[PDB]
Amino acid sequence: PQITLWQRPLVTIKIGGQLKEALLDTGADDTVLEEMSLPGAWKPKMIGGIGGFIKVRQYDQILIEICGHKAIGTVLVGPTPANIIGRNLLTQIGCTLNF
Amino acid sequence: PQITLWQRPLVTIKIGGQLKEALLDTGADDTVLEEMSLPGAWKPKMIGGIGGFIKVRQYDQILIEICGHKAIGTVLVGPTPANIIGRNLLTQIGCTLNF
Ligand SMILES: CC(C)c1nc(CN(C)C(=O)N[C@H](C(=O)N[C@@H](Cc2ccccc2)C[C@H](O)[C@H](Cc2ccccc2)NC(=O)OCc2cncs2)C(C)C)cs1
Repeated sequence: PQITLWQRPLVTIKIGGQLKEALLDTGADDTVLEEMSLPGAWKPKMIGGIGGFIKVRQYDQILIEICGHKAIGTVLVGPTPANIIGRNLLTQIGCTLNF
Repeated sequence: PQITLWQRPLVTIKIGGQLKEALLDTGADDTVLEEMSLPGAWKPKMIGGIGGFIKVRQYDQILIEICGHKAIGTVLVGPTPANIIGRNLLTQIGCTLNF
């Protein structure tokens, strides 16, 4: 679909068998989700944004379904104030910015 | 134009007579630019991001030209690690996410 921006671009994602809402975030290189249950191995990593950095857990090759599209990629888990779907995954579902 | 996301969505903006590059950021409610010279009055404000928060200066109704489109709106200036064009201005140039 086409999503205009007067409102936060929140979409429904299914990951690890759970349903969550997250922001389609063109300004994020990576995808970061609030503390959640994920299967597999994971290396600790650190990500930063406005305000500073957060310690997070990097899980590689996770399957995720965004607003209906599937993609596989890296998902970071941590105390993020908001679930963010970053470019690593937006490219996969073929998301583009248009004006 | 249409902008895909394999690379950071950096565009050229002209604001306060100066040229800068900034990120089209659907994940940002507001537009925050690095320490720069702006004319007019401004109230102090505080914004937060992934790693916490930053203190910035809020300037209202600033004219800005993004990748060729003009818009008027609020611009915050501060020690942001990156110039971000948020939804307040992206709506103005008619930007939409499409997949
Ligand atoms: C509380 C919560 C439910 C929400 N609040 C808001 C409102 N807020 C605060 C914002 O929009 N705030 C913006 C912001 O930081 N947005 C963020 C999402 C977010 C929202 C709330 C809390 C934490 C993170 C999302 C933005 O795309 C920023 C922009 C950016 C890029 C480089 C350097 C600095 C900044 N990106 C990131 O923080 O990316 C982190 C990464 C992802 N992959 C790798 S690092 C500011 C720039 C204005 C939306 S959702």
